[PDB]
Amino acid sequence: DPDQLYTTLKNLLAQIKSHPSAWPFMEPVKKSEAPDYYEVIRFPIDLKTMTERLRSRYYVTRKLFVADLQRVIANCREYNPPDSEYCRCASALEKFFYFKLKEGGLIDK
Ligand SMILES: CN1C[C@H](Nc2cnn(C)c(=O)c2Br)C[C@H](c2ccccc2)C1
Repeated sequence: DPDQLYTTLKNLLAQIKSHPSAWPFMEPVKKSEAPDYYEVIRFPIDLKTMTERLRSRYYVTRKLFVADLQRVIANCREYNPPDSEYCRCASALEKFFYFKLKEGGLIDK
């Protein structure tokens, strides 16, 4: 059901982008912030790119969406110190989006 999938993902992403811990991940990492980021992290992803992918019908499966979302967090944990503000935000956002994924029946409760 592509129409159910699209609206469900749109509604989920709107909530994720509204969370206070989403701020580090709203737009792509800039080279000024981390000059080697795009050599280290080979599949960079952020919530603006995910919005763009959603709206162009890239997410033809739930799993494609969940893979990008989980990679926002995984990239952050690979690049940044494990005890850092970005990693704290990643963990907070992760906790929230798993609650929402469960609420939406998009993973097992
Ligand atoms: C585009 N850029 C991404 C930053 N997030 C970053 C930066 N560098 N690295 C290495 C990261 O992992 C993340 Br997440 C957060 C920043 C910002 C966002 C809001 C307010 C102040 C700063 C806006």
